Amino acid sequence: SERVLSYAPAFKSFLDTSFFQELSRLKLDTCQPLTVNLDLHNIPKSADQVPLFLTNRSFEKHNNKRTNEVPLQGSIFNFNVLDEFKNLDKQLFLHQRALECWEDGIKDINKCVSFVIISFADLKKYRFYYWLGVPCFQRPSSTVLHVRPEPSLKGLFSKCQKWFDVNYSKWVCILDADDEIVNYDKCIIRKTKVLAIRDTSTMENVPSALTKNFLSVLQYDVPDLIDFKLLIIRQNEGSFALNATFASIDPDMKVSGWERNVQGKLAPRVVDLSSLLDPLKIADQSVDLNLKLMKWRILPDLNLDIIKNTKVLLLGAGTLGCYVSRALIAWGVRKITFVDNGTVSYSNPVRQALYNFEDCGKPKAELAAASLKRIFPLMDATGVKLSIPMIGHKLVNEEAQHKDFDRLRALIKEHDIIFLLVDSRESRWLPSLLSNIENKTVINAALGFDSYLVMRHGQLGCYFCHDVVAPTDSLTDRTLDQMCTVTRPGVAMMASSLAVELMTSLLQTKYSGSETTVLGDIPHQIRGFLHNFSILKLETPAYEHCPACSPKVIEAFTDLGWEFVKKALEHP
Amino acid sequence: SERVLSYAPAFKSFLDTSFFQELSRLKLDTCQPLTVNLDLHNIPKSADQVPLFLTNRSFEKHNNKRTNEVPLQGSIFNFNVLDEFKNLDKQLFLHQRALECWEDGIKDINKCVSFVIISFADLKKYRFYYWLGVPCFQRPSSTVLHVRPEPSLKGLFSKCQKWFDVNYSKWVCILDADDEIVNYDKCIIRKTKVLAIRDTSTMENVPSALTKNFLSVLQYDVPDLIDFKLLIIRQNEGSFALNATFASIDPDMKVSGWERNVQGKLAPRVVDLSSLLDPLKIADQSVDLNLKLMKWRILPDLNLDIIKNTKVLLLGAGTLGCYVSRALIAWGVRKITFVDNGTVSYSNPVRQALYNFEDCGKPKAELAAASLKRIFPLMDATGVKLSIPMIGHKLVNEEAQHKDFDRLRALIKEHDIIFLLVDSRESRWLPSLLSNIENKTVINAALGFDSYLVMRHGQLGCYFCHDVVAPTDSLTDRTLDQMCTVTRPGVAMMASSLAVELMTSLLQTKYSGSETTVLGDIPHQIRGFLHNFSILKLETPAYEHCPACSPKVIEAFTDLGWEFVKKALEHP
Ligand SMILES: [Zn+2]
Ligand SMILES: [Zn+2]
Ligand SMILES: [Zn+2]
Ligand SMILES: [Zn+2]
Repeated sequence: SERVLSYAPAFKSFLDTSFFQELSRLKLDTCQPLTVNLDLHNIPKSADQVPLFLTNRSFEKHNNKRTNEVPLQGSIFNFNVLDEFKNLDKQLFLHQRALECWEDGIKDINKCVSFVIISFADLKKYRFYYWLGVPCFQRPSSTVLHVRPEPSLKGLFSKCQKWFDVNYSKWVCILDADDEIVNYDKCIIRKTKVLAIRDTSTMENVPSALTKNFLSVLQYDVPDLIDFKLLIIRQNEGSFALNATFASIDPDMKVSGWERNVQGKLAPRVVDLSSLLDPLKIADQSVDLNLKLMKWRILPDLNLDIIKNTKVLLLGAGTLGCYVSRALIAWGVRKITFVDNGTVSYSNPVRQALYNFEDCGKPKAELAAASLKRIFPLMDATGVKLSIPMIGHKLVNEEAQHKDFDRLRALIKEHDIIFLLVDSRESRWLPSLLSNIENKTVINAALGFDSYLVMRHGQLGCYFCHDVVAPTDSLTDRTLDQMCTVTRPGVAMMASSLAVELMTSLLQTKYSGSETTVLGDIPHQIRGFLHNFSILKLETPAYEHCPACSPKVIEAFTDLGWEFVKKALEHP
Repeated sequence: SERVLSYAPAFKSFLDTSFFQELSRLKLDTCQPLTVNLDLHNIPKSADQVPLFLTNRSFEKHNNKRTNEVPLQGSIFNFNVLDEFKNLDKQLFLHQRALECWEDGIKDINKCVSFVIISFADLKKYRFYYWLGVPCFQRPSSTVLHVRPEPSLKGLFSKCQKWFDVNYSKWVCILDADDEIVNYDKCIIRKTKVLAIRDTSTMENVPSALTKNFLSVLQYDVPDLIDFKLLIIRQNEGSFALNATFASIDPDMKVSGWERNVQGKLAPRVVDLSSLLDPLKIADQSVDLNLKLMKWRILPDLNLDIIKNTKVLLLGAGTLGCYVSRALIAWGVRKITFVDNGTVSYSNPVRQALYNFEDCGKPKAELAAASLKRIFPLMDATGVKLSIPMIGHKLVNEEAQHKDFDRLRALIKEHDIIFLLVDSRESRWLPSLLSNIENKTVINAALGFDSYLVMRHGQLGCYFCHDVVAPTDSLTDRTLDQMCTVTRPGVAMMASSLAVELMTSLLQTKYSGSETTVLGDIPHQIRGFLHNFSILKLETPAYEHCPACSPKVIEAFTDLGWEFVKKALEHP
């Protein structure tokens, strides 16, 4: 019938986000008093111990217990150096606590219960390292306790239950000579022989480890008392009566109490609250949902990931470059590389939607990238100050220009879609070929005072296959891609959006037996005119003698390379 | 034949922009030594005196005269308080200088010549106040000088001309007993009786006022010499010989020398160099030229002033509001007022092209205006946090909402074009009527996942005359102006540009007997579809029973006002 009384952890930590917020608020503005209000009635049939709830107020003085709650004093030790936290004598620490409890207990048996929390806060990463500890001392370490059940005394139990509900600051109670529940008193128990403990465990026939504390104080007070009655009082039906006797096996005080982590080991717990408190992360969240939500309610078949993971290289950080990067960004695109040789001029901000008056004279390409990062910090924006050599132009400083030719490839290579947003025909050649030799989709945007042209490179013709504008054409029409950057402002806005929206329809899977996708058509060329508010979709076939995508041309570059590129550039 | 020798100002100031730049560079990083190199050979037949050129180096130690140039020492007195400059004893100041020259002259007759500059610099306004002074002392003030011509001695003159070209630090020379040009020497002149002066004037028969200085030193040295020969040597052909005699009329020293200003009076000169050195002004300049230049080479008949002076009120500072304000700005528009009640949310920057991650949670409308001012400081951008009440909605807090109704009028009134850039049909009503009751052009922009609608209010129908979308319509089509703000990003960009470009074609004079202008058509409604990349221009007539522009409706508001507006809002 007999057995050795075994125990169960006294509490279970539940640290709320608010707790960690207060902890931070305090670290920016090394021991801290904490108070919690326990509720030994509200206990889930699923838990093993009274839950210890910690929030932004456990830090406060005035907490407001509810009828029947048990106030429990505690503290938190914060560490600034992560190494110090890690390198702390966990054992000596809990021992230094248990001692404090032992000192209070021998004075008032009802003050040897408490909890402690050691923690290191990584405010920048929003990580939080903590460890809850409940000082549980057993002295002497040799003195164990033999016990044997006693059939229930629902009467006695109900008595103690009420007493503990009322006497909210007491953990122990006993019977007087008239058998009435009263505060623990050494010379009384010494005769009445009954000890009732407010248990914080639900583990069948297994009391809270805090029982050890009280028995240690009991032994100290009544050295001779060796046989008594233990009552483990629980606020429900598990209260049980025990016939106790104090054994001994071989002053030494063993201490335990550290709480087991989520995984189940005796180590610190680490909580990463960045996805909740990082304004940057909360932001990124919404940018995502806008699209997720868009897809979900209107076009569930739309592929967002594809668009998001497309690495876009923009050749030209001017009017087009800014409006284009803008649209891409709202489509989810996270990798954008700006390539522009110029600097921000006085007349640029009002036209090129990425600059300010303050950043004039500064290197343009690198500023566009910085600009995107201000809109969305998570963007992987970059700026390269590189110049694309033009056709029919005497080569200058061939060495540095040769490098420029090499660097332009490394870029057209590490990227998926290539946006050609330059000024004149002359700067579209080198990049258009390289892109072809490297198998990369190319989308061209050209401006004209009145109109614009948007088109893609493959068979489908390219920009140099057939001429776009004829000579026997309108004055305000022949201005297309004619180094005409100043135009009716609306041109660039439209040209840009269509270029980006063409890239996304095009990035979607095509319906078998049709030239459309879930987002619509996928034209070869688009042409808009402002004077009459119109658009045209023309398609042109690869031309055999194109000075750019023609088989002979590709061959040339393939066999000779720079030597050919060079000659091709100077040839007038 | 005789006469009293009259004089002419010794110099003429020419302060170069560089001079004022150095002056500033020094004020940010109270007397200052200046050195100038005169050129008595290079003298325009149009000027009266040797020009005194001051530049960023007159401040320097090592200036480098050219052969024949005459180095002239001088100084500048800078004042920080404009009042002190104004309240300076101009007279006592020049007198305190003349004295310094007199002290040097009695030691070396060739050191009594110099210039001075008093100045107050207004660095923030780029204004510069200065006054050049050439100390010219006449002592005694009573002793004038009677003179009579002597026919030329081209021989003697050439002699002195050469001597002064060589002896660049001397202003005076004389003849020795062997009649050879030598440095002035009291006991020698006292016998030779000839004084040759390096003149800085071109005024026929009228020497530089500096002549007075030398004669004052001459009188001091040779009190008895009363009859001598004066030679005014000029580096050209005006050199003349004079028979001189020292008269007297009633130690007193009169001082003169201050230079006459541009207008012709004896006061300070003020130069405003802002249109040159104000980066803000230099900027505004170019923003202007881009358009000026655009017009000039491509469309000389385009009216820019009209567009520039149009006061635009944008109702809604969201996706549309930002892209719209952007386009207007590139067209020259300087008055833009944003009206939006919301604040910048996390998911806004990547979509609404005027905000940043940093300005989230901040009042949206006021931030849009601040945003424009960063692009172009001269913009007259403003933000009003006002909410437009919606149709079919229980009135809430009627007082504050009544004010909102009044304030919305004061705005629709002080502005010329009204851009209605809201979310749903419900918020287009109140502003659409008020705009009609106040005779203001209204341009509507509505978004739909796939499409958009842009149109203007007059007869021509309005937004509420006939419905835009039908029920028996496409799913992705019925989303138009349906509180659908998240859409394919390209929609807003296009919708916006077309709205702004429609406003400008529309702001131009119409060709008699046609519905076009120099910029093209002027549609009533424009409609774009992204899935197929198309546009449509439809026109609709004012509908007799429109709940907004119908005669009965206008009447109602006209006679009853708020009472009617209120009932109209709640009516479901
Ligand atoms: Zn006692
Ligand atoms: Zn081709
Ligand atoms: Zn002498
Ligand atoms: Zn109507």
